[PDB]
Amino acid sequence: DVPVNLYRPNAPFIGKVISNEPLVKEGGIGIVQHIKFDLTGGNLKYIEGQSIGIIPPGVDKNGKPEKLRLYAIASTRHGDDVDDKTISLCVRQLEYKHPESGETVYGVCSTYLTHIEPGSEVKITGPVGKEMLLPDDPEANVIMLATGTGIAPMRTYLWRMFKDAERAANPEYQFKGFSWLVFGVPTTPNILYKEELEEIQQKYPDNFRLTYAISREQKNPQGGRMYIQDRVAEHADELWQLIKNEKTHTYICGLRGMEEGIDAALSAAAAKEGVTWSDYQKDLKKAGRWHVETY
Ligand SMILES: Cc1cc2nc3c(=O)[nH]c(=O)nc-3n(C[C@H](O)[C@H](O)[C@H](O)COP(=O)(O)OP(=O)(O)OC[C@H]3O[C@@H](n4cnc5c(N)ncnc54)[C@H](O)[C@@H]3O)c2cc1C
Repeated sequence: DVPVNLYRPNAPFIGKVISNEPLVKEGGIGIVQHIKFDLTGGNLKYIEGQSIGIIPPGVDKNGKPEKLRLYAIASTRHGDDVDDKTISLCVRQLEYKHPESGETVYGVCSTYLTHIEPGSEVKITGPVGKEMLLPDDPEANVIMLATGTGIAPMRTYLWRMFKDAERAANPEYQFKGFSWLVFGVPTTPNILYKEELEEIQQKYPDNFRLTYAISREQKNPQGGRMYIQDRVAEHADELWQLIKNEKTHTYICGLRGMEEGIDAALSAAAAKEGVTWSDYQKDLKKAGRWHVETY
């Protein structure tokens, strides 16, 4: 029974910030924060792959109240402390330029979130989303293709699969399939949750594969900067082979633009066996096994 819209924007849950910690290490590009919120005093429950809304304070340029922005939940259903009391987000401060009006422009909700102080009250809505749900089958294979904050739902899956405290809390979900995260960020300091992702791979080398595309540190075979599409091309046959399994699910998450390259790579692999990827993919989407969340 998937929880949905336990809180709506006309009457959101007022949560309290517990912590706000930086995920981008020194020498990284930009600001991405792990923000944990207290859910006690309300009934907001959620599952892995879902999102919540945050309503920032203030009015827009037209004097109208700011509307919610959606953020993929970055914590498992139990929260980071496995106490069912919290929810966490993985929020990048949006910044861009020109041509324009002024200089650097800062996104309203993301700046609010990335600078929020512990103790602050936050308007939270949701949860929402049924497109990024993890299968209950402990034998499923799970391919995770993420860039930047697209890591968020992947963390919910991986923590539930691989954290000691999660395994203890979830007797009915003892993961024994194969998971493969291909994660594209510009620098090593930008590898969000690097230490924990690497701890998982070290502990579960037969159940979790971790592949990085680090654009400022790595070049693809054509001499271009390395992106997630390049790693998918590099492993296209293996990925296609995994995708052919009736129990394999694929998840794609992050800023828009990565899908075309991923499709081209898998299209070339499937074509070798006389399969039209775009058609096979349509069928996968219909079966709930091809999960995309780009923004
Ligand atoms: C399902 C879903 C899940 C999401 N999950 C996350 C997440 O986990 N983490 C996260 O950080 N974000 C996530 N987002 C994006 C998030 O919802 C916000 O859109 C983002 O944080 C920016 O909102 P803001 O209020 O800071 O910017 P706003 O003040 O709302 O400004 C956004 C506007 O800025 C302009 N703009 C944006 N980018 C550029 C650009 N590069 N160049 C020129 N103009 C630009 C556009 O006009 C855009 O409408 C998710 C979005 C969706 C839909």
